[PDB]
Amino acid sequence: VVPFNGKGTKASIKFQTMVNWLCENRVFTEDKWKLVDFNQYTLLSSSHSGSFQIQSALKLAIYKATNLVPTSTFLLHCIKDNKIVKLLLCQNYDPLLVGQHVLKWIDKKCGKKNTLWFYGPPSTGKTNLAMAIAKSVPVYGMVNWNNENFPFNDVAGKSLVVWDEGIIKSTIVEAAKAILGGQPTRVDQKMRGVPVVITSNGDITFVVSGNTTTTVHAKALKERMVKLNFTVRCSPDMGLLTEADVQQWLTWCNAQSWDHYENWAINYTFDFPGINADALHPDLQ
Amino acid sequence: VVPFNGKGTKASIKFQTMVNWLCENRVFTEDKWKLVDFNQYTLLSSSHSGSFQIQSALKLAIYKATNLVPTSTFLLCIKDNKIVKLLLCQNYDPLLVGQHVLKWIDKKCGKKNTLWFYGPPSTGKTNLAMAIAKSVPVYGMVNWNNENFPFNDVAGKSLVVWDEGIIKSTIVEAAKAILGGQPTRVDQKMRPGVPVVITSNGDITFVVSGNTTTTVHAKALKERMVKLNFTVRCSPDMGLLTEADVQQWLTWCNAQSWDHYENWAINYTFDFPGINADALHPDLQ
Amino acid sequence: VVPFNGKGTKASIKFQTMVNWLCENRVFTEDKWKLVDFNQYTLLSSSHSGSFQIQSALKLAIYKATNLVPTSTFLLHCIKDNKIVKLLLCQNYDPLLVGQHVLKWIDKKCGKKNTLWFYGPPSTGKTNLAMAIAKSVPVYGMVNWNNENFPFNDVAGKSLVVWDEGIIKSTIVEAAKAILGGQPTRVDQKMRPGVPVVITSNGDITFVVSGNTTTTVHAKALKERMVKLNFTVRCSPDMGLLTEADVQQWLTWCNAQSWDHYENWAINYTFDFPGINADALHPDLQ
Amino acid sequence: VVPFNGKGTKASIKFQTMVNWLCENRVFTEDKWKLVDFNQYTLLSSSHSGSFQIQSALKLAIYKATNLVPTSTFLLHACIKDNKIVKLLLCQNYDPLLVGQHVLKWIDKKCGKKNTLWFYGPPSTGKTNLAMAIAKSVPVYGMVNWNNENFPFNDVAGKSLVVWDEGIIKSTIVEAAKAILGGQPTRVDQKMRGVPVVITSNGDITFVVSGNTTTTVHAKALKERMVKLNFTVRCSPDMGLLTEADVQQWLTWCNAQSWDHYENWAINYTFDFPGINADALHPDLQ
Ligand SMILES: Nc1ncnc2c1ncn2[C@@H]1O[C@H](COP(=O)(O)OP(=O)(O)NP(=O)(O)O)[C@@H](O)[C@H]1O
Ligand SMILES: Nc1ncnc2c1ncn2[C@@H]1O[C@H](COP(=O)(O)OP(=O)(O)NP(=O)(O)O)[C@@H](O)[C@H]1O
Ligand SMILES: Nc1ncnc2c1ncn2[C@@H]1O[C@H](COP(=O)(O)OP(=O)(O)NP(=O)(O)O)[C@@H](O)[C@H]1O
Ligand SMILES: Nc1ncnc2c1ncn2[C@@H]1O[C@H](COP(=O)(O)OP(=O)(O)NP(=O)(O)O)[C@@H](O)[C@H]1O
Ligand SMILES: [Mg+2]
Ligand SMILES: [Mg+2]
Ligand SMILES: [Mg+2]
Ligand SMILES: [Mg+2]
Repeated sequence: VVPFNGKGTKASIKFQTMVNWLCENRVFTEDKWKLVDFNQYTLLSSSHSGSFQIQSALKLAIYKATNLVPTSTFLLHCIKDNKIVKLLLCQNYDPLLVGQHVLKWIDKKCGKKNTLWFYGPPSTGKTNLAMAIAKSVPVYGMVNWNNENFPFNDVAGKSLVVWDEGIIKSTIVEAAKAILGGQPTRVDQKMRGVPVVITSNGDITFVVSGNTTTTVHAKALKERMVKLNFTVRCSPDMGLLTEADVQQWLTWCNAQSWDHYENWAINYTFDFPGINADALHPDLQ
Repeated sequence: VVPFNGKGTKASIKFQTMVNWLCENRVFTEDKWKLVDFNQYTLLSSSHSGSFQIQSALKLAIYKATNLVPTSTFLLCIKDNKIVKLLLCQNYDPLLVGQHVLKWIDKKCGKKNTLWFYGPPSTGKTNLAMAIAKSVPVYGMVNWNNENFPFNDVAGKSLVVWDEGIIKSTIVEAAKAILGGQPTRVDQKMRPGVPVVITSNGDITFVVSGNTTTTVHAKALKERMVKLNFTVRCSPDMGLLTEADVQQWLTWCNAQSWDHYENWAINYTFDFPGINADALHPDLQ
Repeated sequence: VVPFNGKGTKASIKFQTMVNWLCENRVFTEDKWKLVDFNQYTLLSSSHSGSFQIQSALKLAIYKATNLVPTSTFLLHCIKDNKIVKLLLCQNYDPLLVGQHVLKWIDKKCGKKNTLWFYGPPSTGKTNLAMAIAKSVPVYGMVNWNNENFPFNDVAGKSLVVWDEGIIKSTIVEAAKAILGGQPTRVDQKMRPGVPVVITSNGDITFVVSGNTTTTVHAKALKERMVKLNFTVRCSPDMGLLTEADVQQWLTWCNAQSWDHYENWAINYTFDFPGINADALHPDLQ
Repeated sequence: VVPFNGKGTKASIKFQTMVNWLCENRVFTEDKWKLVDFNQYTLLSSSHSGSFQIQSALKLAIYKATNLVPTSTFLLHACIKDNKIVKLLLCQNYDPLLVGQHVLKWIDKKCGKKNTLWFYGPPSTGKTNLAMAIAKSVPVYGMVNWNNENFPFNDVAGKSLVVWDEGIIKSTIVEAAKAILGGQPTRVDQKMRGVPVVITSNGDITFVVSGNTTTTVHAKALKERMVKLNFTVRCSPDMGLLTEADVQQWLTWCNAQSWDHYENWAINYTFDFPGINADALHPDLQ
């Protein structure tokens, strides 16, 4: 398609540069804007013709970082010193293979399997890892914040959705399968998928119907999930994980060979394969 | 009727050019505009008087492509084509089917405004429906609309799709109007017929009423439908039929002789006739 | 368990004989009592005490014919000339095998497959055969009488449930599966065996209505509970109404013959009803 | 079917006698009993054990005169030109004998689907007078005008005749009206277990009302269930009111004559009723 012949004035052009400035600094909310740059926020809000541009610039900045720029481009900025690499080795999982899946999963390239699942006993790093990734994406939603009756609202404009320590009820089991499967919502189709990560101590394939466990949806939920078993406690020295840990870890994994990935990626298994001593990278051996 | 004499200004002329640009590139929604041309969208939304033009232009662009211009103009080796293989495998004359679609999509079949695809599952019923539905300017689906109010938002569409449809007694009287091409009562007082395609694994002539099927409406529905039997299963690798195949197929059907179709057009039959080995046009014999 | 040692008076014994009389003559409703025995109905309703026995005797009479007696006994009592035998031959189904399956199905001995499904084009004897079976059992009720949003009320206390020209919606699809599979309703568990179901339809009922669409998520589950018969061959318009004498004669004849093939199939029930084997047909039907 | 051999006491026998007395003297309502026999009515209500017998007697009396005894017997009584009914039918160019032989079949539900009589024409032609005359003769009769507007067909069972004076059919009730006009029992009666109908009108009732608009979609289906008589010639102003004595005399006379003229018309039940043949009219009416 040929771009339109229209030419913008200096006021319109300066607005365009402001939209580009917002994306380049990851400023996607009004509260974030005030902290990052209060002088420009004060100047813009001086008039009704300027306070309008505050709303419009944020709606366009969100769209640019969500539907035009792939999310992985935000994640790409001694490997053994990185806390995430140590954590995945403590859980007996290959740090390279997990990292390569995250790049594919956050880009919605996995097809139906749009859902991750960190499963294990309490205090094993499940919430920390999930929140660390969520901090490194432009905008992320959360089921816990939403209404208890409509947990799957406000999914548009989110590059990621975090469902921490959640359980699937029968009243929302049908809406869950749509979101977990990456299928766009019926409302989205009429008015026109987001990666989902779940942490849990119990098996979420058991749907809560009334006061009774049900296993009707066991197969449907497994076709959409990839499960990681976090069954080993982490030393308290781990503390809180930073965004730079994710960026360093994912940048290294992207530059390595992908050959091991598509071999497993041909047959998407519900459970993530464990460590094999043959396929370990020499840097981690 | 002579057009109004008064000429416009530079600002209004540029808006008119933008409207003609939207129709050319088949941009009828804001999301389609952002994906195609984010630059012009950003500049327009720099002011209140600019974001007004975005809403005003799209409403005129949709109206131009639906009411002022015939839909067939947006629709426009022969054996190699996937669709003609699909039609021949079902033992239906490809020239007759293509010549019917052009007259049907233009709302010129009188009372028989509705096509119907019937047959066993996985025989390409929905695949062909989407191919035609994706080529028209704007298409709507009964699935998207509200469960108890399925025929809202039917104006402004070039085609309405009813996939896996079943006619309930609560909407059977509303369905008969839209199936026959009769304009809706609200459309009358705020002032016009849209083609409908139905794909179903079952005989939709059977109307559901409670926990029981009734045939009192069978004769009336047969007056408005045209039926195609997709009985033979197709190749497992048929693939997604695209806009290019529809444009190729209908263009060839338009070029050939129309005398054969007008014999059938004199009296419309509920069942669509099959191929005659000698009446088949020499490009396909 | 030993019955209680107590004995009744003259009045209590006469009431017991009245309850037995209702079962023999199949009087399970007041309207049936009025048609048959108006004299005894007039004598009983002459007082408030007597009118109580009318309501109470029907409760025990219906219960005896539904729980204390197998339903096959009320079905039992030239075979080629039987109209049902003619109907099953036109549709290419073995009369001996159909009858032998009905007897076990009407007695809830088929396990999961508690449902019979008749399918075919219109005017093929689907309702006729179903109605004849339905009117031969002591008490029958149809889904077509119940409320639209509560199709399965009054199911308990019946010998058969008929669902004529029926279709399954996603709102009741969960309630339907329990009854079709013979699983007792939740309310029955906390207030205390299912009821055999026969369904006739011109379309495929495995498809489940949801909104204005069709779905097959319940297609596999429903097939585990139903046995399907294909009523495709057009019948002669002068076949007429199938009667109880046709049903009783047909089932009694099937009960008399050997079951040898039936145990072979009954090892693993299939969804579709198997067709006729020309060599396995009984010589009395040849 | 052998009746139960239980024999009641003296008190129960007397109640049975009182049931036979109510049916004999056409006493079917509480008020009618007070007019006909106040001495017995006072005696029964002297105690609670007695005032219960009153309700049970009326329930059985209405049933015996509606569901067990044919209605035609009560229309019959236990110069023909002297009857004012024949005068009315002659003016409308209708053979008086053929009309009477039809009523004996229409009131007994024997006319198949064509269950409802329709009287049509300009005002003051005796449509209501004739219809109310037959209505007053049957044991128990109900009217649609008495029932509430939203549910016109409550309390239909237990009635020997339903009258619909100057009626109009709305689309909200057209589906329910089709069953009662066609003689089909309603859904309620089927689960808890045919009434002749007469309609008079100044206009075409087949024009079903729908909103502020008149539609003809149901006209063909309604015509399948009605018989029409066109009352056009205005009667003499001194017509008076038709009585049950005239209905009993006219209908009894029509029973005695031959039926071959009517039995031939029953071969094809047309919508309109045939007119007078100048030479086929019975000699007594000449
Ligand atoms: N805010 C924090 N500050 C310091 N250390 C933290 C913090 N959050 C988590 N940790 C450390 O991270 C490790 C596990 O934490 P966490 O991710 O919360 O496990 P968890 O599985 O989510 N607990 P649970 O929610 O019950 O499943 C421990 O070593 C904690 O000390
Ligand atoms: N997205 C797709 N990509 C490739 N092939 C497809 C796709 N969708 C359908 N097909 C093929 O199209 C053929 C028929 O599919 P489909 O159009 O879905 O039939 P269908 O009638 O819609 N099934 P049903 O809805 O149950 O009646 C098969 O050979 C499929 O493999
Ligand atoms: N009451 C009846 N009187 C006369 N013939 C009857 C009657 N009931 C059924 N038949 C005949 O029985 C045959 C099949 O009728 P029926 O059993 O009603 O098929 P059907 O499946 O119920 N029709 P449909 O509901 O459209 O599928 C036809 O030849 C009918 O004429
Ligand atoms: N109770 C009565 N006493 C005397 N004359 C009566 C009585 N009822 C009706 N008539 C007469 O009977 C004739 C016919 O009137 P009627 O039977 O009421 O027709 P109608 O159908 O009621 N008029 P309409 O309802 O407008 O079509 C008239 O001459 C009336 O005066
Ligand atoms: Mg946690
Ligand atoms: Mg499909
Ligand atoms: Mg039927
Ligand atoms: Mg009047």
